[PDB]
Amino acid sequence: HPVRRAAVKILVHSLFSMLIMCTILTNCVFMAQHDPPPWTKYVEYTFTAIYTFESLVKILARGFCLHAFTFLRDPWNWLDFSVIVMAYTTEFVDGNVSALRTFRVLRALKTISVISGLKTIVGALIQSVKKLADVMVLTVFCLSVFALIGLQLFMGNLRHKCVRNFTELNGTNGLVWNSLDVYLNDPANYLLKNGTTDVLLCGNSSDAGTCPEGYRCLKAGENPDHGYTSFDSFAWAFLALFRLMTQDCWERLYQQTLRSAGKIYMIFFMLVIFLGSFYLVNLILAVVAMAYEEQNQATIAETEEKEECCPLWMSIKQKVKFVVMDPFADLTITMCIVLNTLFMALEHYNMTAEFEEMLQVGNLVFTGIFTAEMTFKIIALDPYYYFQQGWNIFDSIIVILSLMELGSVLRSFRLLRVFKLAKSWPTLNTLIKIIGNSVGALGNLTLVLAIIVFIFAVVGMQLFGKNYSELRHRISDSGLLPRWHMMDFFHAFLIIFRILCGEWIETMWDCMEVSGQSLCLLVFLLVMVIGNLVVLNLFLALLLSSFGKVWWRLRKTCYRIVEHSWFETFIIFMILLSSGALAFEDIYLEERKTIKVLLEYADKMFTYVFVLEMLLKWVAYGFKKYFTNAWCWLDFLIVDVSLVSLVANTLGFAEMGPIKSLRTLRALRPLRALSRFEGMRVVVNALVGAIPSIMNVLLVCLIFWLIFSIMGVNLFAGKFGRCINQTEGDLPLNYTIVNNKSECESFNVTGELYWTKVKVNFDNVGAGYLALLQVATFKGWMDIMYAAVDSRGYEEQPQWEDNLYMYIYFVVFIIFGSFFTLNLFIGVIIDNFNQQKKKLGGQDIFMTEEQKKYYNAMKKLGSKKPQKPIPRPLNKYQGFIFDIVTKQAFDVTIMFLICLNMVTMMVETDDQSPEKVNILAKINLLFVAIFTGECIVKMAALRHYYFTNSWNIFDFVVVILSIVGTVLSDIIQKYFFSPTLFRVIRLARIGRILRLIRGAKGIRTLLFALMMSLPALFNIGLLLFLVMFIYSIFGMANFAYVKWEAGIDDMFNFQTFANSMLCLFQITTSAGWDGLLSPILNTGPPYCDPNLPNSNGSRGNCGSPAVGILFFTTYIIISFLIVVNMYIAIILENFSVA
Ligand SMILES: *[C@@H]1O[C@H](CO)[C@@H](O[C@@H]2O[C@H](CO)[C@@H](O[C@H]3O[C@H](CO)[C@@H](O)[C@H](O)[C@@H]3O)[C@H](O)[C@H]2NC(C)=O)[C@H](O)[C@H]1NC(C)=O
Ligand SMILES: *[C@@H]1O[C@H](CO)[C@@H](O[C@@H]2O[C@H](CO)[C@@H](O)[C@H](O)[C@H]2NC(C)=O)[C@H](O)[C@H]1NC(C)=O
Ligand SMILES: *[C@@H]1O[C@H](CO)[C@@H](O[C@@H]2O[C@H](CO)[C@@H](O)[C@H](O)[C@H]2NC(C)=O)[C@H](O)[C@H]1NC(C)=O
Ligand SMILES: O=C(NC[C@H]1CCCCN1)c1cc(OCC(F)(F)F)ccc1OCC(F)(F)F
Ligand SMILES: *[C@@H]1O[C@H](CO)[C@@H](O)[C@H](O)[C@H]1NC(C)=O
Repeated sequence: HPVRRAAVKILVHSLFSMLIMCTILTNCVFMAQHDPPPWTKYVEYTFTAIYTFESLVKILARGFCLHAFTFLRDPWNWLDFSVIVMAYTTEFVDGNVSALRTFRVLRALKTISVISGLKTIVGALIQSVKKLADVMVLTVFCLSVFALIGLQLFMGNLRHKCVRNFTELNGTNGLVWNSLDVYLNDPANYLLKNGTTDVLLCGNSSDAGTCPEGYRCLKAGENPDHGYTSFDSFAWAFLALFRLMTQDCWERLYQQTLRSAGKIYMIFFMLVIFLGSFYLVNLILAVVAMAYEEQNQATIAETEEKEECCPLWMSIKQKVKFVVMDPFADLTITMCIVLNTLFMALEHYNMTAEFEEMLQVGNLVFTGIFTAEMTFKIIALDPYYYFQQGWNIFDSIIVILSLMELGSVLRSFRLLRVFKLAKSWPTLNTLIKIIGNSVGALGNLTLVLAIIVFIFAVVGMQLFGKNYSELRHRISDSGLLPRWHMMDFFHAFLIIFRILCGEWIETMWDCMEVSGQSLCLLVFLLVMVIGNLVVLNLFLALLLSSFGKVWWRLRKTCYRIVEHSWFETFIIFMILLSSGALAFEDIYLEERKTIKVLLEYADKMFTYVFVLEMLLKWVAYGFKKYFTNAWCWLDFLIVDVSLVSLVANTLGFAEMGPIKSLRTLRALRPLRALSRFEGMRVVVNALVGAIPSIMNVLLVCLIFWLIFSIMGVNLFAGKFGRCINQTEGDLPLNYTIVNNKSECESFNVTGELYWTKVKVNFDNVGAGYLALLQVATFKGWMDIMYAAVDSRGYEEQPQWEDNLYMYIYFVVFIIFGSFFTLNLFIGVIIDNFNQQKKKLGGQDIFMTEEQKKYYNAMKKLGSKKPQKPIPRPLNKYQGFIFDIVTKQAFDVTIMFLICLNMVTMMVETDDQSPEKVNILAKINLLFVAIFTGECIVKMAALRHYYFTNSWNIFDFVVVILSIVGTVLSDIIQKYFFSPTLFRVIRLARIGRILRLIRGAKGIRTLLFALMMSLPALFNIGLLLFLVMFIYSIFGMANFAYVKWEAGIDDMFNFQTFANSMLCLFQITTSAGWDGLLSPILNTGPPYCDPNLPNSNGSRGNCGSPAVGILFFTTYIIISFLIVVNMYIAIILENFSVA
């Protein structure tokens, strides 16, 4: 038929796909708008018309009722049918809620149907979620187990607050309240943690927060920040542990818990962090990588299987070719490029006039140099080369661009010259290859990601815009717009970007406080899971596609005594005790007047014994076999430091600058441990066995962040210093009161006004590097961005959102500097570890010889063939019962009963009700009776069911311990009752839940992989604990007495050793390190008080910026590299065992 022919031709045409695509794109640009004019209503009709016309084309290109069913058969078409009927209904009939008008975002999905490769990527991205099923089950299982643990441990524990004393009068029941009635409604009376608008927590233990004089603490209170962080009511415990699993702002929950319960529970938090968070996240990584790998093999595999005048002009041309035949000056011009990078790099905030003049002079110099090079090389060999070769293309592009610029985004063009260093730099060539594959092979998947971000940004914006705009007061401190809202579309895209980066809870609290918990949790959890999944798939695709006789006498005695094991154990326990003596060096020495001199003599004895064994090594091994090992160098340097410190102590001239400014370097004393301990040694050989690759890629990222930092100097410089007034510690008042720095210096007639910059800012390339590290690591970036998207003038006060669209600077950076630079680091580092494994031919690293024995035996532990299957008991009743229990049904019955027990354990909260405690206790007795019955029958299977297999003895011991738990819990009243000793007997009930590992198979395999990785992780964490130790002692001697600011409260400090190890624990996960650097960087008043009384003679309460940045940046790099070791061990183990 004619109609059918026409329809088919249109359906197959290549032009109408472009039609559809442009219509969808314009629909998207019309959809991103909030409160559109009434004009757009007819454009909506136009869009519906085009959509229905295309649907008509498709159904008539099939051309019958059955054909319509065939059109419907393609699942992507269902989306189009739904959207046409939805547009038709929304025009036909609309009491009126009009909520359906956000369903038009489904049209944006049609892009993935029209593009040739988009649906391919989305279909290959669903299979990853289908492989991720076992890890999702294990993740929710661990989250549930840890949720029950934290629920019993911290039930309603976060509620604690610092309430002002209780005033009780005999009569009834400046006062005027009635106990519970006044207190819950009390809040203002509550004590507000200093420097923050949050309730302060407390604790009855002698480890939680000390409450000031006049403030006792009682569980009676509403909840923490907004009511969503509470640990009671297992639902919210599952929320808070999903938060500790994504590590989203987990330092806040960690600080709040340990402020409530007691600093001991950092054991719980580090158990969750180092086995729940890290291990589950890296298992997700591993399984996504494995699926992709299989697809690549198959995908790669499937592809593989296939069946002026003319004579003067010419003369001068030939002669100039003869003159400049050979430039061969790439070294000269590359040194010119390097000098130009260094010359632009010499920009800063307050540049002297002559300095800026010299900058411009060298500017013109280098521009002339580069034009000269281009002209000579274009009149040298051939202009068809500068026509063809893209290298010459962009060289000349930069030439013309610089000329146009000489003819503050202005200087963005000069910084293009930096890139051409890549032609001889294989590593920067690899980063260039990565950035190219981003928009090349993986361009379709980047498109999937962009479409997803768009869909969610427009969904959220017109789901919560009215709410964010009218309930704005319930979301911000003062009457103002929020810093993060969804009313516009730029801001909704920023919220979805933030959620992509990994920080969702802190804006979901707002979205729930304004909109409503159900759908807000729905959309944010959805964007979390989906967006992080596509980001993970993109990251992994890129990282994959990147590829006399007394002399003899004494010397023999010395050899025998040095190879004597008791001597080695002597020095081992010696260095242990010396590290301890270091650990006792906190601020409370002045109160410990005996341990002072005890450790004095101890230090003298340590340096004596160590120089003694040094001399023994000297006279025994000879100056060659000694100075050949590097650890001997390490011991020699350390004893050298201690000896010079000691001799300068005794022989006068000490206790002033250097020296005694070196005795803090004594905190390297633990470093002797790496030499002797067989695990730290192998892991360190694996780490410094990578400094080549690490330093290469760090130079690459230093050049790239140099580009970005120079851009940041030009855009922001001096544009950051607010001039905030003294009483409130915030931005001045408004732009009008104090607009300019030249105005606050006029209005400072009273000493109230200060014009002080933000701590981390862009004023050099140094602080530029620092602000980029903070931003690209995601911790501490809130301050940089707020100050930058407030930057109005050059020294003018910042209005609240002027220069708004800068946010795009941090967006483009964060992408190109964290999803790409950290992709380079990770990819190269992982490749390096793989190469090391291949070279060792052993293929195993981080494990010593005995650890290899453990590993092989544990691998053998997975023996598949059982013993004699089962003996029939030869007895009548034993036979009947053995038949009724050996059936595979019996296991499923017990499994459902124990999942019902789990659900019984999920439903307790704090202060539930007495009758509820009774019902739950009776149900506990009932389940322990059922399990005792299962136990006795199993033991009566024949004779040995409770000894044949490890799972059975686990069942047996948990049954016994549950019986004991009941028989002790009912007799609490007779002998003695305790508040906390009951919780431990209550918590061993979690043992029953762990039965579920048996019937489950995926959970068993993944947990077994973790078990096989436990020794490697042990050695790695041993090195990490040693590093926490070194750094904690260094900070204890260094970072003590610093002012109490954002990340350093009374409980989390560097004063004692407990506090330092805690702060360093949270900084191990890169968390909160902005908060701990913030009080070190400040030098000088207003905030600090240089020269202040201290317990120790040393004066001042302000940290050293120079040493603080070194400390924190180096610790982040080291810890990041060691948790890359963790990621690597985990991935190897997973693949190896599954
Ligand atoms: C830390 O020790 C505190 C002192 O023992 C303790 O305060 C006590 O808390 C209990 C409630 O758990 C109070 O008992 C009160 O409870 C009933 C309602 O169930 C009230 O009607 C009565 O007022 C009754 O006294 C104790 O009175 C109270 N004791 C004191 C001295 O204040 C804290 O509870 C302990 N820690 C926490 C956070 O609970
Ligand atoms: C900083 O900004 C202020 C803006 O108020 C500039 O102000 C002088 O301020 C008076 C206010 O009475 C204005 O009428 C003048 O127009 C301002 N001068 C100029 C040149 O605009 C102040 O000059 C600015 N300082 C610098 C160094 O630019
Ligand atoms: C505003 O006035 C106060 C007066 O108290 C200034 O405070 C002094 O600031 C200088 C540095 O500029 C310090 O050296 C002094 O120690 C501070 N006062 C003291 C304690 O003597 C403040 O700097 C002024 N701010 C501006 C922007 O002018
Ligand atoms: O690699 C990233 N590292 C950032 C960590 C490193 C350790 C310390 C704290 N910050 C990384 C950076 C991202 O920035 C935003 C986006 F790229 F999404 F746009 C997003 C995801 C990222 O990693 C997720 C992945 F890829 F592993 F799935
Ligand atoms: C909080 O800050 C105030 C500042 O006035 C100080 O007096 C108090 O000791 C601080 N307390 C804690 C627990 O940080």
